Amino acid sequence: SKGKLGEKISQFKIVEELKAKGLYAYFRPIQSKQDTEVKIDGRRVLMFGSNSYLGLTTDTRIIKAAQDALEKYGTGCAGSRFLNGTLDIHVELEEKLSAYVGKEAAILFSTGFQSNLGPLSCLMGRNDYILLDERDHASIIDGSRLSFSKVIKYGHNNMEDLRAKLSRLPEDSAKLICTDGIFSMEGDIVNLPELTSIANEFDAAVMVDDAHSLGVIGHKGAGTASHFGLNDDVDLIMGTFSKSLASLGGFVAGDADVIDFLKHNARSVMFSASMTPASVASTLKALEIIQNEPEHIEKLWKNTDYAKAQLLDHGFDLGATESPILPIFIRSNEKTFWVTKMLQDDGVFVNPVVSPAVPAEESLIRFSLMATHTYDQIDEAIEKMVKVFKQAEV
Amino acid sequence: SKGKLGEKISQFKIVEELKAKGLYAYFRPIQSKQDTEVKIDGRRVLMFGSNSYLGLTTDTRIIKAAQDALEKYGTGCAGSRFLNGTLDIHVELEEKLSAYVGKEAAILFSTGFQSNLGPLSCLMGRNDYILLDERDHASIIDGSRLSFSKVIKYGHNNMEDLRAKLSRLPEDSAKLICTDGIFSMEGDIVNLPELTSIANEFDAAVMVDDAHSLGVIGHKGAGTASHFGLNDDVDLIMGTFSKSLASLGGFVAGDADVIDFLKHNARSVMFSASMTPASVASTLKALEIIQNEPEHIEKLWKNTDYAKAQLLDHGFDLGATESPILPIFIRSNEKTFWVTKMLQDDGVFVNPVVSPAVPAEESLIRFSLMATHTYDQIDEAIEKMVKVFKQAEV
Ligand SMILES: Cc1ncc(COP(=O)(O)O)c(CN[C@@H](CO)C(=O)O)c1O
Ligand SMILES: Cc1ncc(COP(=O)(O)O)c(CN[C@@H](CO)C(=O)O)c1O
Repeated sequence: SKGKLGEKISQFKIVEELKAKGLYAYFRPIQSKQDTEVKIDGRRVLMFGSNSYLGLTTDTRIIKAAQDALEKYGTGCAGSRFLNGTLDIHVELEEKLSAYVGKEAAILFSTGFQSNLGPLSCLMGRNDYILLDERDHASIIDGSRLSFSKVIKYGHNNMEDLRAKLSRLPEDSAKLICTDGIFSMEGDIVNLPELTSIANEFDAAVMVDDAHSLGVIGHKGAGTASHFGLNDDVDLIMGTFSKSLASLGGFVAGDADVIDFLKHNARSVMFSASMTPASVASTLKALEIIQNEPEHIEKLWKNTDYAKAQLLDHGFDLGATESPILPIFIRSNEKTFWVTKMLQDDGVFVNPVVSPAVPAEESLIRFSLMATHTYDQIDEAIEKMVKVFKQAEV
Repeated sequence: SKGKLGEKISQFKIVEELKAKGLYAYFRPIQSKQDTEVKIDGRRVLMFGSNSYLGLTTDTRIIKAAQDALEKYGTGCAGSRFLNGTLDIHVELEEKLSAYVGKEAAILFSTGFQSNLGPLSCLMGRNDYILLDERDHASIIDGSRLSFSKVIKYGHNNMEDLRAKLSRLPEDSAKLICTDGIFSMEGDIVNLPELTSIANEFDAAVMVDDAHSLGVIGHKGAGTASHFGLNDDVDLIMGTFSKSLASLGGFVAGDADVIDFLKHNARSVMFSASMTPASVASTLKALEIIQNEPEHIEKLWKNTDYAKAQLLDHGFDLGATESPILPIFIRSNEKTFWVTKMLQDDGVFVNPVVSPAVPAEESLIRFSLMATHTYDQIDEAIEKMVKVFKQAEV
């Protein structure tokens, strides 16, 4: 019955207002492969809103690996990994990820999101604590809320705040710090050296979420711990397959006893169907390519360095990024929506960040690079972005 | 750092004990398609532990649809639906599901699990209530814990307990009842007529989780509301693609305003990458097949009716199932583990249910039918199950 439910949703007007004003640009229906250009409503649009940092969703080798796994294994495993849903190829990918990130063991999840839910819900319990960077990804916050622990946020990359908060806690309790590696909104990197120094002082476990780091930073893309040389000071390395690795799913890697505990105790792996064979095989093949072919990462960073320089040169105001995510400040929600739609209508796809996710005054568009972008494409997008910012009067 | 973390996991011994005793049968690595027989360690094993109720993960049409979507769209969409991760085929599948279950609108999630997290986390808030059947799926409990509401469990299919609990609540609050349609442990069906009668009395929203109902009950498999004729008294119909529909993902369908609210407010859709093209296309093609070819559902039920009769005839003690899930009581955890492994070693795959998920005295194995099972296969499995139950002295 719907009386009260109708009242709950009644105040949510922003989408109808966007649509009525002709500004709506969420759920844009793409008609083609995710690529440097996509087709929307039959037209070509430059894609600067993706997470496919290495451009690999179109790699024919990866497509063929996925198609071959469909031929061999079918369309789905129809059960949790725990029961009837494990394949030899899941175990192969676990072994290969473990080797890549330098850990004993790994457990796959059917999404990145569920990869965070798993360890955050089941390791810290009553009388324990989880310490979260305040800008951590929503899946981290949610995973932590599924624990029976006390969840404490600390100031973004604020090591004094982290230390202070840890200091106040009872000695006779377990603690686990979870942080994004690269934070996607502003594209900045966690201060992992200090964070791990503090963790070691207070015997706190460390978990890093490398969604946006894998295939981006670290040796041959192996992530944030790798980037800093701090493999031995990070207990759990979490990643996703939906970004550089061009697929769907994620994993948590760590010590075999911890991973064994997780795979038998995390609700998000015991009570959710396993990754499809196609996604296992595309992740396996992408992981090979990222390591074997250094040009992908190199070109991603050439593009990043070029675009960033070109944006700064044109007088855009960028956030403190250290990654291929280039946040461009606009500082007005209305303007952010207008710019986003005007760019769409002129063939450029960027992602808006607006209230209530951030304050109006920090609203921005996020311009992300892929290895497969050309300098010409970047130049066209920036040309158009200059014109639109003027039309919008930013 | 790992001192306290090591202590947290130190008491979890059951897996090492199972392994050391040669009883361990979780995460069994399958080497073939999910089918009525699977290959494990090079040997053939009858599969009676699956959720693929219609046997469709091996359907060449569905495989080819998935392979063709890989060719056209690549291996992944590399973003949330909200941003750059929507395809025309996602929208097509939403429209087709909406039509199938008789609702205005639907929103896809990349897993069934996340499909429950979405609406349960974001519709009821502070000062509201979610009422859950105590045997609801873990994803429902978790989704509800992600809300800012008060979560109340009621006794399993206990309409008096539901009514009483609703009665005590403030009038000036929203309420939402969420139930599994078919409950998978015992295979029983919710008392949706009474539940909806109560909901209507207290103006509570109703959400049904049809993971195990779609492709099983209802007209042409359209689920629990369909089975009872109660489409108009159920606000939200949730389903998964990982069972009958032979894929990965799920959906929530309902009124367009509610669905519009969800797709912009549920963290599990805004902050998680979209379904892979292959899984969209396999779900689309399976949904066509389920409707167009009535033989699948018919044969599933012929098998169910045959197996159930054959088990009862051999003196097995079954749970109160109304579905293709046949729970077979053993009532000893040790025996449940032994039986499970002995059957595995003799070429029969069943799923154990043990403490702490249930009391020792209600421990059981779950024997699930698929449309593609033959009577000969059922007979072989039951023959073997008689021998093992004797060897184990149940
Ligand atoms: C009633 C119900 N609701 C939701 C889900 C979650 O769906 P998913 O497995 O597609 O994520 C399941 C999963 N059920 C299986 C895994 O697919 C399990 O082993 O629990 C379910 O049974
Ligand atoms: C740091 C971090 N950790 C975890 C996840 C979840 O991974 P998933 O999208 O593969 O489920 C994301 C998702 N990030 C994207 C969707 O892929 C988003 O729009 O939020 C992430 O950025």
